[PDB]
Amino acid sequence: REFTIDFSTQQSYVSSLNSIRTEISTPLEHISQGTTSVSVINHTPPGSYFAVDIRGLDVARFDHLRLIIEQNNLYVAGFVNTATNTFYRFSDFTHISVPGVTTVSMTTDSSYTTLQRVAALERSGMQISRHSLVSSYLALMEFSGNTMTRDASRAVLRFVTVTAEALRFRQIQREFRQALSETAPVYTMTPGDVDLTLNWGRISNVLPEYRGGVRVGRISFNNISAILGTVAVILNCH
Ligand SMILES: O=C(O)c1ccc(-c2ccc(Cl)cc2)o1
Ligand SMILES: O=C(O)c1ccc(-c2ccc(Cl)cc2)o1
Ligand SMILES: [Cl-]
Ligand SMILES: [Cl-]
Ligand SMILES: [Cl-]
Ligand SMILES: [Cl-]
Ligand SMILES: [Cl-]
Repeated sequence: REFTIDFSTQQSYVSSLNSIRTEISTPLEHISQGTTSVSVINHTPPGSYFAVDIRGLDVARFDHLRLIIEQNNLYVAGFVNTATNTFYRFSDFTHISVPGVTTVSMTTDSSYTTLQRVAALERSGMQISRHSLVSSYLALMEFSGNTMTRDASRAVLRFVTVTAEALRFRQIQREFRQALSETAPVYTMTPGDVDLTLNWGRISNVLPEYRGGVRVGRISFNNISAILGTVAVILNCH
């Protein structure tokens, strides 16, 4: 199953993320206002994945990058060069099998720990713009081989943040989407954004029990609107 994340405009980015969320998850009854909710990922068999086609980096070019995402946990299993028809797969996702593509089993694992080392780039303070997403796209299209390089690791860190982490966290969707406007400002990932991503599992475990503020580690939600403003999609663990 294939979805597009369209970076053409702020509105195309948000609506394409919402379209994915509606297809893979179901809103929580107690955390909904209007058309906006926290949603729980629908259960799928182990190894289920979907594809994300990256589009609209230039407001029709730069259109050969595809991400493979494990559906139950939204981790990025690797990336596909659709021009060469090659799937570069992280070493901890050998259970994800994409037919019809040449699969390269990389020596590098998907963890942020590993990727930040190879990238020599910490996520706290990492900057993302339309320009650096284009640069990241070109790095991934040029990448070949079995071991991730510095430029490809930086590319993955940027793209994972604006796809998988934005799908999870409305806060990250909202702070990055500004970068797609014609003014083209730069998104800076904050320590708070990083804290969110590090707490996704427990947040996913706490929110289904929430009724009518709540706190998980360093993340504090004072009311429903703060929850909705921050979290979009949670794991199915309860
Ligand atoms: O894939 C993950 O990261 C994952 C799956 C389940 C959890 C988790 C972590 C902490 C709590 Cl308290 C509850 C669930 O995390
Ligand atoms: O892309 C965004 O910025 C976005 C889409 C929906 C929301 C939102 C914010 C707060 C509440 Cl209470 C409910 C929904 O924000
Ligand atoms: Cl929603
Ligand atoms: Cl191209
Ligand atoms: Cl690890
Ligand atoms: Cl960091
Ligand atoms: Cl604007």
